[PDB]
Amino acid sequence: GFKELIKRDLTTEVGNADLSKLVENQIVGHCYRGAFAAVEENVQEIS
Amino acid sequence: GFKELIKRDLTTEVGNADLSKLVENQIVGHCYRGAFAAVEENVQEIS
Repeated sequence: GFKELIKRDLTTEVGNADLSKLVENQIVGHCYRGAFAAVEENVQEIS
Repeated sequence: GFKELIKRDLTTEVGNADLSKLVENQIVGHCYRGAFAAVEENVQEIS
């Protein structure tokens, strides 16, 4: 009843370095992922 | 008493360019430098 969808893992780019301010490249990581889960497989407990 | 401090001599680099206006790469040079001075070395003179 649980399924993970992994289109793309962590992928990191570097760019948009504004030389007019001496700022370094913006470093950005991005990921394409999804999860499928349901209450039809679980029982929650106390203590 | 005078000492010259060098960290980056002269670093020239080309970066962001606005393709939407057909602008070439902005060219920017930058250097990291420092100087140390004193009064224990100099005598001012007139004429």
